[PDB]
Amino acid sequence: EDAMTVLTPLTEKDYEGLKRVLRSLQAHKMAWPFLEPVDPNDAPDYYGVIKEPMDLATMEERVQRRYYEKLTEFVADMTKIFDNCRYYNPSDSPFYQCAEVLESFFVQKLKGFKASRSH
Ligand SMILES: CC(=O)Nc1ccc(CN2CCOCC2)cc1
Repeated sequence: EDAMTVLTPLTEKDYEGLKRVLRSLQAHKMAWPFLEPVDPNDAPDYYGVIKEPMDLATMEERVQRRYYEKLTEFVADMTKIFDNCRYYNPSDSPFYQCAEVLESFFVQKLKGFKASRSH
């Protein structure tokens, strides 16, 4: 990551952009498994294996409360969603496929956000 991403504080204008990025992911057709925390009734062994769970509703709460100080911290939480999914599920599962698709989409939107900060 470049120096702006790591070290430039998130301004109010930056936060409006983060809200838009998040809403785009929440509206994606392949985002359904990630919208809310993993349901322990459906996955009884999940919280024993995955030590730092993450989901898009937890990220929305954090954005609203201005939890993030630097872009790198927002990117780290998002990346945790996808990394947790690829570690827990096998490579041939529909969950794994959704992570592949949605991470690619996130990278496209994140590049757009970074461009709009510098110009
Ligand atoms: C985002 C995420 O990883 N979700 C998730 C949801 C349920 C399970 C539990 N299993 C999966 C396949 O077998 C039936 C139930 C595992 C992972």
